[PDB]
Amino acid sequence: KPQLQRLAADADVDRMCRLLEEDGAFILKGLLPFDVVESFNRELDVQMAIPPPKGERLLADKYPPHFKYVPNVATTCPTFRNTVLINPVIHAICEAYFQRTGDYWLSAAFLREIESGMPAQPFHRDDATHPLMHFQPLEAPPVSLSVIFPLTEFTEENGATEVILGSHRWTEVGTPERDQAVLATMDPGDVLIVRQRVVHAGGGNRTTAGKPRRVVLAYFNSVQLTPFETYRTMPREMVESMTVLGQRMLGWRTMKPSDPNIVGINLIDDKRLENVLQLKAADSP
Amino acid sequence: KPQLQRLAADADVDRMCRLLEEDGAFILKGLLPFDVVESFNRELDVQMAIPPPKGERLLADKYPPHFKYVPNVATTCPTFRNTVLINPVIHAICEAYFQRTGDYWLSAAFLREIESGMPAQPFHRDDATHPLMHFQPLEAPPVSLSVIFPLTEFTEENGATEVILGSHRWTEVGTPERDQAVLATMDPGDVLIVRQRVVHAGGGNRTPRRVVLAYFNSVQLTPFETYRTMPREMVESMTVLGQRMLGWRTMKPSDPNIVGINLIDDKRLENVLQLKAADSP
Ligand SMILES: [Fe+2]
Ligand SMILES: [Fe+2]
Repeated sequence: KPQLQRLAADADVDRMCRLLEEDGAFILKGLLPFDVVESFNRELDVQMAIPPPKGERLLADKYPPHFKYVPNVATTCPTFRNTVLINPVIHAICEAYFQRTGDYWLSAAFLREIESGMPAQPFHRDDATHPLMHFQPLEAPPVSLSVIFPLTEFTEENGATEVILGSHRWTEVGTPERDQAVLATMDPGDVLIVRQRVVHAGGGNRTTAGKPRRVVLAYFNSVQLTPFETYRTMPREMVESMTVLGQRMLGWRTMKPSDPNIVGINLIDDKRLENVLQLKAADSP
Repeated sequence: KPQLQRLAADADVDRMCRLLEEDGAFILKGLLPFDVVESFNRELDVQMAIPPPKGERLLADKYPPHFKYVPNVATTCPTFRNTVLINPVIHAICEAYFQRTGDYWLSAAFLREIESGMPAQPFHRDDATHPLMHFQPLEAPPVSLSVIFPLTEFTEENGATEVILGSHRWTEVGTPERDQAVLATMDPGDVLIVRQRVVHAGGGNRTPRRVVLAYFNSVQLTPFETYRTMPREMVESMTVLGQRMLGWRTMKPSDPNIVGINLIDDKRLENVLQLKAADSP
């Protein structure tokens, strides 16, 4: 039974892109160093500790009271914003993956903790946030990529992600059996990369009175697709402390879908947003 | 040869929907009163009279200079911002048209002025700005509507929009003959509504001709023009509907998106901003 391929972080990017086309997913081993993972985890500890907001919680109010979720970690976790978000290997993968569609940016990056006693999810595709994706044919340029960061170990017992290899080629999800999937068992520092249309399920957490399984999910989408999370209320000084790449990911610059769009997107006064704003960056004059 | 159907501005919206389904386009007669057209034209004149810019012009630099252009007219034309953008008939059409797709907003609205002596555009579908639309099948919920506001007369001579009726059902555009199209001859204040996938062409101007093109898209699609640099006092002078159109509020794609889009801190954008509107504090 074929398993998810595990590649070294410094492996060939064309190999990675071909695995996405064939299997639909793969794992990078030891992409993030321990100190970066540990730093990010402390920042996420802090956000987990903040008690539930008083009024409306748009996503959280739609799920049961046990739902553990922290949105838009880019705005509250410097290690994500300044280091993880701009990881060169992730962007090498994105550049290759999105060659046909053009520029991409961050639609969302958020935290989940899955506590002991949670059942596995049903098999599904991530095509709900932008429902138009449901009607995109297989042969169309991909518009979404999932980048999944385990922040605790992912094990068979605690709900390692279940992925059905090659299932992006299926017409529909159908009703597959659990033994058709393989597990994304991983350690902190690893990353799981999942192609659009791949059938998968969150593994829940079958441990008894154990610690929660922690994960950060980042969705990189074609700039044609509206970000779920809008980073437009971030302080200007915080945004100007990021690199150009980081700013581009968070929607603060004009971007370019592929031809036949020959102009761009996210612009105003027929000029680039960053020029209208006179936006500085950490790595630009 | 069947022509574009002309409806009264107070016609039933279900009749308008049937025409978009069958023909792919129709014309509303006298939607905007003379005084609205006049004030909008006066505002556009002011922008056209201001000296040209010292730097790159992203869209304008892609066309020959007989193509005249005022971008994102909502930022400079109060009549568009306060009256045209929130027209109840246009929004009745949009609400019906996008019932399978969810919320919609303004991707772009800009002036095109075509000087005399220009030939017509090639036939095309409006699927270039968001190329993913090219791969969306006919059966999918529509994600874009083209709304065309003539600000001068559209005649057979001066480049009335050329529209091929029923062409949304075509698998591909190819290279059509001009005689397949019919003309959207119109007076200022009329509006031409064109469904996604309908093959059409700008008529150029073979005598300037003035038109404002507005593209209302599913909120799933990133606006071409971003209105995020609008002064807060300008934003708060608009109605809630206007603010929603210009990207200043959280919006709702169709279920299975049960949450929304364009939000932060799991809250509505307008709540995080504490945004007032003309018709809601
Ligand atoms: Fe999922
Ligand atoms: Fe067009």
